[PDB]
Amino acid sequence: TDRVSVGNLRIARVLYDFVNNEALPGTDIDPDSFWAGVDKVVADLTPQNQALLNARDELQAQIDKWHRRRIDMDAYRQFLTEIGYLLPEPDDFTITTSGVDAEITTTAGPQLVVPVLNARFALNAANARWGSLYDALYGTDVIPETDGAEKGPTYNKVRGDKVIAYARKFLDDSVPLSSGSFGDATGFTVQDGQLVVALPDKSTGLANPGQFAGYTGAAESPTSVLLINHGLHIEILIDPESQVGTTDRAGVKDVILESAITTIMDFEDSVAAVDAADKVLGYRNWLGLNKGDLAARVLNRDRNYTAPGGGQFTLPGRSLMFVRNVGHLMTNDAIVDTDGSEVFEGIMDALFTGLIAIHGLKASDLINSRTGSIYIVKPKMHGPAEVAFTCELFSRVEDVLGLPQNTMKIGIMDEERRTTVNLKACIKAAADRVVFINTGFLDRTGDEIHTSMEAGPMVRKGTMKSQPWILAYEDHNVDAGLAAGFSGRAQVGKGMWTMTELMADMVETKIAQPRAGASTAWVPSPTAATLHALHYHQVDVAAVQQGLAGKRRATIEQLLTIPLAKELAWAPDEIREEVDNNCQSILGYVVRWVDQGVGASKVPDIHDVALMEDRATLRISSQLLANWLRHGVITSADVRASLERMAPLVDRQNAGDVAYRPMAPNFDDSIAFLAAQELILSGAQQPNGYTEPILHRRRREFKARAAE
Ligand SMILES: Cc1ccc(F)c(C(=O)CC(=O)C(=O)O)c1Cl
Ligand SMILES: [Mg+2]
Ligand SMILES: [Mg+2]
Ligand SMILES: [Mg+2]
Repeated sequence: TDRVSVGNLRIARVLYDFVNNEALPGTDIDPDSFWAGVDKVVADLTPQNQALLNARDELQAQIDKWHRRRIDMDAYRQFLTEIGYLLPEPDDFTITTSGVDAEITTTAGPQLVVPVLNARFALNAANARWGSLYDALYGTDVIPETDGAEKGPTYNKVRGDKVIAYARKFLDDSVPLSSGSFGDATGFTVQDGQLVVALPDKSTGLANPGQFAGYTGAAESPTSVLLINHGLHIEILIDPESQVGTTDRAGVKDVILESAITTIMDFEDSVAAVDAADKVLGYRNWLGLNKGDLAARVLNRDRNYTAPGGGQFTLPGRSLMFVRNVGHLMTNDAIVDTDGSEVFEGIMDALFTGLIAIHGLKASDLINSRTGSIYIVKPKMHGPAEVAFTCELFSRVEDVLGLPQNTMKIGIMDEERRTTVNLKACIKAAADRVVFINTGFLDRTGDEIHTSMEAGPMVRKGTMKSQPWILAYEDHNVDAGLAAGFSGRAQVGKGMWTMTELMADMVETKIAQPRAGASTAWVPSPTAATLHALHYHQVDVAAVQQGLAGKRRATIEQLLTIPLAKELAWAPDEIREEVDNNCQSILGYVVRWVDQGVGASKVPDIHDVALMEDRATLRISSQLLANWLRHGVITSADVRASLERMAPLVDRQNAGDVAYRPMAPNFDDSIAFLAAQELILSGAQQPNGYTEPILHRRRREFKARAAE
């Protein structure tokens, strides 16, 4: 084999080399010490990791059995308490996490999430700290393409005028003038450290002069004006000779928004990595990001400004980077033990993404965390014992890397039921590591379906978004964060907007999240980060949070309200739509996962809306159908017929891609098609409804076949 023996471990050579040749150089960690550390940490922690998965299994078994005889909430709740699922609430406390950067403790704004395996996308995400508001308005449906204002091959001035007026209005609302409207500005100057805006008849300053943050060029004719509102920067670019500037009353070329404040470079649900070669591609991108030399094009430099009073200063040109490790479940043959057993991938991720993140603590030839923290999102944890395990894992990794204890900070996904109901105790277990909690509502829906699989038929996938359990889950998450002192200390975050082309709807709708006191929320693209930033200028999240302090808005009974469908909820046409819709989203995602190793794709649904799909959306679609099949809402022939009906549609959607292999008409010769079918027909048997076991197995099967 092409493997390296270190103690009880046999490491894939490609990984061994990457680490020694790329990762370690620059850290002052002795490769021998490092690799002995890995060996020791894997040996020491594997048994507990396994004991934690066995616990999940024991609890799920008891819940399945409970439902199988034959809904009284008192009885159910007492049952969960007995089996140790629902634990006592601990006493009130405040988190003590220290050494966290401002982007996290203080600044409320969008949080962008991107697959680390795609270098181009990850570079765009890192650079998304700043984004053009004009581009985001012009290029999306936020400005409707009504008669006259449609996008063409060239610049539509009528449309550009609409974009300009939208932004003027945004300016009036965020940084108001003492008198008049930005809409009437004829120019800008800096006089005695204050911003002066020329109107046709008079001149005026800002209603709040402190919102003036700096400028570029000469004070007497600046090339830009930097402002600030709710801790977020806005930069007005001034160039009267530019395409847009020429048409503007004040020569304004663009409005730039501080957009993606933080970014999550994702190793988990948005990527497909099933072996060492895949993991190294990812690790190598994460490395390039932390050393600042990743190029595919390049990472942006910081931005230079002149303070209003006079001095020179700099603002970060890049988003503060988190890394999302995989969770406690999967193994990966990147490392196997002497018996040939695969090593836990979560343990590996901590060691390797942690090692790599050390580079982001030093200057590149610039520094991710100026305060000396490494920020790791840990997904899919079930309850506070699993949180304590991750804390212990990070502690041992810190020892191996020779980092101070508590350098490795954790972002907690609240996306499993047993975490939701024990949320306070989960935060407590990580009281000195936590830098965010976040409602991963898609995985959480998946877990909701799977946990109560045996209870009865669930409501339709779309209906889930408005069910009592989920509304209480969202409020409870904010309540718990605030009560543990998150305000000024840690992010309270909410979930992803998946409809990538429906920006007008996002701008209208997603404002609900900061209005709920979330200091951040997930977006799938730089464009959507710039647009979601608008919401943070409209809502003073700090003030919302202080207004919510000490409120308890969700009860345990609400949280435990199982989304069962009522008697006779659906007509045959409604059931057919749901099945077609779920099969098409599943097929669309899985075919690119299994055949091309693409972990995140835009897949248009049955209504032709483009959805950004990843494993969590897959978990829902597959679990929901598995539930309907388990309870006789639909037959196995309904499932089959639907898969066979949507497959050619999916083939058509991919008809370009040179690397695409049609699934139709020889379905059963397609490894991707069979993966899709297995996800549904075996869904009920997957641990907590997880999709990884099947995706990994089939993706590996496909690679192996391609090599013959
Ligand atoms: C890029 C992307 C697209 C869709 C998603 F659902 C996600 C999440 O990964 C969601 C999530 O954790 C949760 O809701 O469970 C991503 Cl990143
Ligand atoms: Mg998730
Ligand atoms: Mg305000
Ligand atoms: Mg089971």
